[PDB]
Amino acid sequence: MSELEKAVVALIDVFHQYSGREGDKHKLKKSELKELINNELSHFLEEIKEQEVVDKVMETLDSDGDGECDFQEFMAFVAMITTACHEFFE
Amino acid sequence: MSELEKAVVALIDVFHQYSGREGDKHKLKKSELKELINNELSHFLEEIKEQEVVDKVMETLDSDGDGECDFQEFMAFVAMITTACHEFFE
Ligand SMILES: *[C@H]1c2c(ccc3c2OCO3)-c2ccc3cc4c(cc3c2N1C)OCO4
Ligand SMILES: *[C@H]1c2c(ccc3c2OCO3)-c2ccc3cc4c(cc3c2N1C)OCO4
Ligand SMILES: [Ca+2]
Ligand SMILES: [Ca+2]
Ligand SMILES: [Ca+2]
Ligand SMILES: [Ca+2]
Repeated sequence: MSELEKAVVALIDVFHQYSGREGDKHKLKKSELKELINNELSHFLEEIKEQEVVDKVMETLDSDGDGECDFQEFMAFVAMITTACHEFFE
Repeated sequence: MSELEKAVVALIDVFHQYSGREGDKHKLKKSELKELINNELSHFLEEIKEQEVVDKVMETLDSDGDGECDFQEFMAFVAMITTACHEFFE
């Protein structure tokens, strides 16, 4: 497999490390999204310590309105937190 | 860095390896998208040998209608072609 295919499989793996913990095993509820951001995105985002901050993050990404982050919405979230990076690649 | 972060950076890096070849350096035109799929996604997708297949993939990815695949749209494309994987992580 290519570097790209290995990165995609790695992305899916970590998403499931969090979505599979509670309730719907294929979506992140707020407590799972909080842990993923704090444990795994520490270079891209500030640690979340307040409930109101997690609420807003979820509200900003939850495009279909079900209260949870599915894989499609997570992938869009990954794109949003990378916006500043592209200029450095060009 | 975390496994997720390394994977995200790898995804951005391969996108730009193709998007930076011609024209808009931050989007994939049809030629760049075909090249990326054929060279980097050969486990997830069949080799593209027909113009109709390229046209259809671009049409399906291109949510803003500019004829090119930007990074957000690429993240959505990655999520689409990996749907069969998820059941292996629960
Ligand atoms: C984006 C970026 C990265 C890490 C953390 C971040 C952001 O935006 C805010 O939080 C990141 C990681 C790695 C690279 C590697 C290379 C880039 C840009 C990167 C970023 N950008 C700065 O350009 C070439 O290699
Ligand atoms: C997703 C899958 C893989 C290769 C080609 C594919 C798909 O779906 C459409 O075409 C793939 C590669 C690697 C892994 C690794 C592990 C998974 C699932 C994978 C897949 N699925 C089947 O679960 C645990 O590790
Ligand atoms: Ca869950
Ligand atoms: Ca949702
Ligand atoms: Ca281009
Ligand atoms: Ca587009």
